[PDB]
Amino acid sequence: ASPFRLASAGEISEVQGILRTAGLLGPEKRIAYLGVLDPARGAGAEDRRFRVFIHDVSGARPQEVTVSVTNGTVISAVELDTAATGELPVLEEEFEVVEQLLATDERWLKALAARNLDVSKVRVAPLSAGVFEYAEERGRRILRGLAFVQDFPEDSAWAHPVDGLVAYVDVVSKEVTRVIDTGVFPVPAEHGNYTDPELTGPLRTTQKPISITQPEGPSFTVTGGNHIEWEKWSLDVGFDVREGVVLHNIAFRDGDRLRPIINRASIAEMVVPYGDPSPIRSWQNYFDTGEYLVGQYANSLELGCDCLGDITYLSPVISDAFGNPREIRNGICMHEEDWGILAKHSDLWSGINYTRRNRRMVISFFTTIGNYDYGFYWYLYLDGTIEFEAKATGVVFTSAFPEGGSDNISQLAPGLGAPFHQHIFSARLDMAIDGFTNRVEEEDVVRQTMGPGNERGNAFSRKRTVLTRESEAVREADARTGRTWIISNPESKNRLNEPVGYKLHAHNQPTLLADPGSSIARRAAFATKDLWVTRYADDERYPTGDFVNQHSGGAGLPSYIAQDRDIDGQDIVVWHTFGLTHFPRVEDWPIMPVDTVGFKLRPEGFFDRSPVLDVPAN
Amino acid sequence: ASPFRLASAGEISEVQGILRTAGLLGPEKRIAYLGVLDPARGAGAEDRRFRVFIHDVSGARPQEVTVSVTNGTVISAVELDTAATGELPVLEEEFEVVEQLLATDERWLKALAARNLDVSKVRVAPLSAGVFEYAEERGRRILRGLAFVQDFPEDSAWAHPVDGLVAYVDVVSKEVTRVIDTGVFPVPAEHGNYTDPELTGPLRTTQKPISITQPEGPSFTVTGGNHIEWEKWSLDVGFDVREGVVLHNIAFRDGDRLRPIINRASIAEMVVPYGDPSPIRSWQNYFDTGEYLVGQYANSLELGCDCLGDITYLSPVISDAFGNPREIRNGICMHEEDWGILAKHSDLWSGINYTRRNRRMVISFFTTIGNYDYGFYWYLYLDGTIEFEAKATGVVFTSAFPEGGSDNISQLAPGLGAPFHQHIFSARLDMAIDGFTNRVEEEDVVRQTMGPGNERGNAFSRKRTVLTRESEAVREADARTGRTWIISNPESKNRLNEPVGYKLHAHNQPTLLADPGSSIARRAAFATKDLWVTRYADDERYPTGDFVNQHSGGAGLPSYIAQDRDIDGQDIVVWHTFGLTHFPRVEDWPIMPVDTVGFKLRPEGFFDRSPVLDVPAN
Ligand SMILES: [Cu+2]
Ligand SMILES: [Cu+2]
Ligand code: NA
Ligand code: NA
Repeated sequence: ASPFRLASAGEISEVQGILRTAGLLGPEKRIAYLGVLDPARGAGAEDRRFRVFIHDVSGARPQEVTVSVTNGTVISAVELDTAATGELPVLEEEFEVVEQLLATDERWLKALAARNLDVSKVRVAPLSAGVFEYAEERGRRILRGLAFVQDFPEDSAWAHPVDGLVAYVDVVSKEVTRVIDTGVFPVPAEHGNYTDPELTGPLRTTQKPISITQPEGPSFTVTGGNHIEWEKWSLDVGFDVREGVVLHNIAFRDGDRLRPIINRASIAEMVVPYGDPSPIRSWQNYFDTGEYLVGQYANSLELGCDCLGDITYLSPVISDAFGNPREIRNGICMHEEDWGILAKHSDLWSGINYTRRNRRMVISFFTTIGNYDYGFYWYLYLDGTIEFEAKATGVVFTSAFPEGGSDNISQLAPGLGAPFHQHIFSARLDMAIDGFTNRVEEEDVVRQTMGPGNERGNAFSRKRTVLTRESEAVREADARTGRTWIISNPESKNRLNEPVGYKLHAHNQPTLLADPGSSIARRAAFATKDLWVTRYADDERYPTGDFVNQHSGGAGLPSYIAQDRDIDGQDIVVWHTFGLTHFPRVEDWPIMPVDTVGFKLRPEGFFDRSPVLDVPAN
Repeated sequence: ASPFRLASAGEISEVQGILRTAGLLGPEKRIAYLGVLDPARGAGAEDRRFRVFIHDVSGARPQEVTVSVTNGTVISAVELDTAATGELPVLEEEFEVVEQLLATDERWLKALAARNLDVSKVRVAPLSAGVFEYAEERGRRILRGLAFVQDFPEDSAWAHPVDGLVAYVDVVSKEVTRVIDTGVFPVPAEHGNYTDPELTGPLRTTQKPISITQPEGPSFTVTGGNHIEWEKWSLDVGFDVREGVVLHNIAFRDGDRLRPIINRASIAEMVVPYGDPSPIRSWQNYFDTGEYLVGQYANSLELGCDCLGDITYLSPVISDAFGNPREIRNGICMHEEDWGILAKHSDLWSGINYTRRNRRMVISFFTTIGNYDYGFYWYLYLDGTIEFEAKATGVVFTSAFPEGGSDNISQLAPGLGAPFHQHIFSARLDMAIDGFTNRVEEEDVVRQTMGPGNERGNAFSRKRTVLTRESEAVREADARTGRTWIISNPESKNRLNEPVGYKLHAHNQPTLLADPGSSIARRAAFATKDLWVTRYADDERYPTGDFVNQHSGGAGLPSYIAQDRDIDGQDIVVWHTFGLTHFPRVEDWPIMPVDTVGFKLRPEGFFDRSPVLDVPAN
């Protein structure tokens, strides 16, 4: 029975039972985070452990707690000084509180009355507060509110932002701390109702069906709930409330032996920094993963439209605020799809014409964080390639469009603006290239001068620089010189006596644009550089640390690498920053078509020849 | 009847008839190139014209000839000084000549005898000669030969390169001009026969079928032979023996009006420079498009494995060496395919959950140039996006692997090497954004310093620089600052009073690595920079000029832009360089899995809101 299996409803209840029995889950206690821990290095006696962050609604300090569900014990339980180490993740029950409190606040009511807005119609987005100049906030759970008018129950409030107005609220003490009204801006009037026949026009009747079926079922097998076997690949599909879909034990069956490639793959953080210097939004940065927990808002995916073809679903189970299990029904899609030509050659000399088709295994989920929706897709290809893709859609976050324009906002509709922002991901790749003794090299293309040894000036080459210690493993992209990073195992050689390896190909999109002195440059330090390599430690899980909410700099990647540990042939972890810089366009409105970003890794001398020679003709 | 329709078998015969009748196609004459010309600006009285390059096997000078097939006349016919303006494209009948001549040459036979190679088993690759230090070559049709051993009729000769040996041959006079033997290298012995059960092992039985059907047929219509209508898109699919699939009249039906986007889209050149400084290969650069004509080697694509699903094929017709028509049966695939989620949002406030699926129209062909095979794919998406993708596969070009290694060659198998090289494309995009009055801006992300106006240091912006004249329109990539280029129409404004536009997103791969003083840097000047913009002229068709074969610098892009013409609101042409830098890997051997490169253009304020609001639920 696999120690990487998904959490069951029964294990969550049992964690609830253990915490209760131990006096840790009283009626004022709320579970802000609950996840199964990964087995320790060299673990394979089953010991299923769970980590829990417990919040207290009476204002008592929260606790970080580690439970062992196999033995029914509490391993550890420590009280957190949230002013030092960070507030716990935002709770779903707090979302509604910001609006609720504000409705009876004289300063808010006065703001709304000045704009002739009915309070019953004003929705309020509960946004993370971050850390800025407000000393009273240190140690308190604050959310900031931005207002959107909803004309009727099924109206898109995003069409009607209320600019010039923002409020700060304490969700534990249930007080409004501040209401800032910098002045009235017109509230945009056009609606953004993309199911309304008057905006859509008559729907298209021209789309004929595309049917994708597998009459013998899929080529992959699921065993033990979440262990996948597919075209030589094997892995375990995990799910965590914070990270979402996590991949464990990525390995490839090369002949007789199962060869490990990646021990653990996840999206360990994502940040959405806004680039509008208005005080109404200049504080706005979302850590969807770290502050909000993208996994808990995973959608239930419907058949025939979210995932198309012969789909196998997992329904991962998470804890609600009280420790009861709730299943995200059909939260994870798994299927295989055709991927065009894999390899082809029509040889004149031999007379042999050869064509083989490609395919990929797809493991995905989709999450919704207020106006934003994100699809997270992992792909495994026949040829050994591993890819991640993020798909960004939803409704763009809106503001007023100033009269006379803006260098930091674009116009979507009359008076309607969309502040510039980025969406930036950190992929945490706990490498295991033919096992754990790994090293990373930076590879650049090398141009050569015409002269002795190169008289026609056609030569070009490449170079590789080993990253030997964490202090020299914070790297930036260089698209111009074709920079990639190769993860190799210096003690496992292919038949040509070269170290086996995988090469990471980035998209070389811009990294974090904020000024390096900014609060966000410190809280999202990871996002300022494209590639980090650390020595593995079981407590270095996120590039932003364990508690991101209103937590200043001081944890996460920059503190991990300060240890300057040896990474030249050790158990190492690759953290790749990648993101989209979004200047919104009128085509993004009223609902945004998908835009994508990602990366991939391809074998680099890993195999002894092509690993797809045994793929049959179609 | 459409003036952009494909050439018919009858038109080619009739060109043959006109040339014959006019005394231009005698029995010593050979057609090296024949294609239909595009209508002139403002043409829509039908005048189908054809351009022809006629070679003479008796050593007489070739002719460039323009014929009008509608009227049955010769419009023009001029004699070429090939030493000045370039040799004609390599003829298919010349491929075999290099081996044939060399078989009875004492210097070649002596080279082969020194290596104990049987001449009956030595295949010779007829490679373009380019232009280097050999004065006798100027004005003569030369090919260079590199030798590969084929052990039996169905062996892969590429496995057995004969290094240290190269020969130069005149295919008109039928003489061997030179044989260079720099010394024996071991001939690699392992075979590269990817259909041999001993190399493949038992074939996989694990792949279950994927069936892609359309029970009502496809959503696109074909009329007039090659006019496509699909989900608001309309275009004409052309085919030229040099460029292959060319797209004409790309337009989008936005409500009532058919809005042009791109007038003509093609791959106007592709170059494959080799980076091994050995004199055996340092001359090696292939212009697949310009020297060899990729269209004439287009494969016949088989159903259920080259193109999968409900496919509509075109079978374009080309001229053979004598002016007879030959059809490339099923040479062009056209189909539509699913492309995941198009847009999605689950709104808390409204309670509305919304999901729409994407799809794309695919127009492709596949060509084979000796060891290389390339797939050329154009995609049209529901949301207005236009994409090109090149898929590179085939067998890698081989050499010996030196003992003691190499900075310019990688090892694939014992003693077997693969010289470093690039594959670089030029896409020629004759822009028509809402018509022909267009302009191009370079857009960079702009970082802002924390200070007055930006006290939190979160602001970021962008800037756009109009490229006003050809002298300032030769641009390079800058991935770090998110550089793109926007093609706009300054006189067509969207509802927000902004110029309509499309944004070109490049991959920012390395451009030509050869030393700027190199012969290849001059012949492939286009490849040294990522983006060029020229004022349209009907005679500026290729970035390398009309005659690339053994033609030095002096034509193509650098000479076009010297005219320094106005491109600020004019009929303009975008030439985008993009390519792959290939350091071959053991996984590429014995047959290479597909690797991809490309680009795309997305609407940028072109539409008044999302153009896919009328897409129905699934
Ligand atoms: Cu965005
Ligand atoms: Cu290549
Ligand atoms: Na590791
Ligand atoms: Na144009």
